[PDB]
Amino acid sequence: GSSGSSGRAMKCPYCDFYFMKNGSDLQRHIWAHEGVK
Ligand SMILES: [Zn+2]
Repeated sequence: GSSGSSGRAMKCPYCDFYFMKNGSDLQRHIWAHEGVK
């Protein structure tokens, strides 16, 4: 890790997908993992 630590986004609980720190826009991606419309 030579570079400088910066930008620590959140990691999806289902898959290894990163999204905005905290936002209701992510949850959507979650419900999708299950089978929501
Ligand atoms: Zn995911």
